[PDB]
Amino acid sequence: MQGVNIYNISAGTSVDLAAPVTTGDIVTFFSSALNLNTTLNLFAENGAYLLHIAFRLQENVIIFNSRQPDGPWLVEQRVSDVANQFAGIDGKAMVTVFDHGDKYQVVINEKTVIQYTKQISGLTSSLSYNATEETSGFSTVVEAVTYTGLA
Amino acid sequence: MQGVNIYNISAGTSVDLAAPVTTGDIVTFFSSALNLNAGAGNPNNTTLNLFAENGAYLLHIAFRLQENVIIFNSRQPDGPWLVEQRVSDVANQFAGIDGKAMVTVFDHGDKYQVVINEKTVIQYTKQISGLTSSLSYNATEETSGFSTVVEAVTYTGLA
Repeated sequence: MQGVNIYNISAGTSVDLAAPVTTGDIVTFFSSALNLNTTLNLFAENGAYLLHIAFRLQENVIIFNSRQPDGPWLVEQRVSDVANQFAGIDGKAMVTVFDHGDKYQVVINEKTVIQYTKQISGLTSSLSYNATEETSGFSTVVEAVTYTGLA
Repeated sequence: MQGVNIYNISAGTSVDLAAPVTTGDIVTFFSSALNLNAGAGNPNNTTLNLFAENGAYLLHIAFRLQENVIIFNSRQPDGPWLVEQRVSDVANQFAGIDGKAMVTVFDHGDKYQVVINEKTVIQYTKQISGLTSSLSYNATEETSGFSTVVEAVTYTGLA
């Protein structure tokens, strides 16, 4: 049934989802810091990177990509100008990802930044937030709320 | 299309939704404070509301600390409160999270599902239908049990 699950993920760690994120489900990451490194990931149970999100502060670009458990990085999609996507909110931020089945729609705050057509499919059984335990643009701890069982 | 909208609602105010909330949509209220004790002598302030454009109270949520119960009810723009639904033991619904809280409302069409943090507390069958065009959070000036400012995030265009 439709449900809400709360998680706390400190940089450099991951969490196993009590309720998997599948088609029709949503997951939102909340940062209590926003100083513009940091990557948000959705994992398949076999260890595949369903969706990799890397905010490149030096290049000032947001990267999106997938990866097989024993394969390398695949075709990446990029969005230009990091600061622009978070434009509208200072000192904090949120990243939302909708699993639409054929693709993942990524939203930063209220702005949709990309309709990422999947390179790898499956259900998200875990998530992680690396900032390499160093924490960069986001707070050292990200709160992840998921809304599952929507379909 | 599927979107996300963020609102900042102070106690005693309301906001009109940029994107209405209808069947299949979700709204979540985040509180920075969680004091569930009658810290004065009037544990009735804490209320969350989903409004219909005609002013109807689609869903009225009232956290009653003194009686120690959570009430759910609706009301026509020109009528009185209707058939009240209640959930006893307020504090036990927020069990698992201290110093904060989350209240989520799912619009399923014929009902409203309310979840406090991770626990579903009621499948409230609608007494009034329609789409949510505005929301309000009352502590009517005062603080009540939640932070004097509630953040509201809506997920719309889901259907």
